[PDB]
Amino acid sequence: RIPGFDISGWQPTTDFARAYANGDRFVYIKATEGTTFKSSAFSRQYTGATQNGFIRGAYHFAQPAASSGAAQARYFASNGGGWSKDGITLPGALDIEYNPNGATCYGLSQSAMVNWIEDFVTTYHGITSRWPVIYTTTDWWTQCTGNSNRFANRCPLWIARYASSVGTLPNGWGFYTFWQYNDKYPQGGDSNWFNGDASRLRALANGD
Repeated sequence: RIPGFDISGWQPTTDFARAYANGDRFVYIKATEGTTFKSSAFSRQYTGATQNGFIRGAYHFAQPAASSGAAQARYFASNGGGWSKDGITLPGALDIEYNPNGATCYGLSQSAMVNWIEDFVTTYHGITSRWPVIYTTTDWWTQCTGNSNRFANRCPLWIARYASSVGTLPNGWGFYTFWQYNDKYPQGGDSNWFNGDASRLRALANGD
């Protein structure tokens, strides 16, 4: 396993030299939400990661009732979720989880939610060349997608569960790619494991 972490504009402070000294090797950084929100911290964070030897990616907080999946993939890819084959850029991640402003599944049916996610990931791949990572929880995914297996053979899984073991994965995935295992990164943020060695992390960044 390889350690890493994730941050958003909630975290005032990230010393990436200190993080690299801690042994962390990758970081995900919030870029966008919906079609209107761009994190004001993203550029400082993504630059700091770059300058201090990190493999890094961006994530998008999905708002499935607000606009299409395609519109949000375009907004994300234009505002921090772009990719390049430099060995240090992770594919962008779709953070698709509990509605932070209301009912957990955003008022969508399960099949409508699957279609929304499909629209996001197909659009993101058409723009960037990469299938996005999907960040979710097994319980949200079960309730809101009907535990769909539709994305597992394209989209690496970033599963969240703050427990001593990863627990049951959503349908279709044989393994996690990333596991968010606490919300207690020492400098602020969440802690992740990558399920593989350095060669495999580089292959995920390279897309091959």
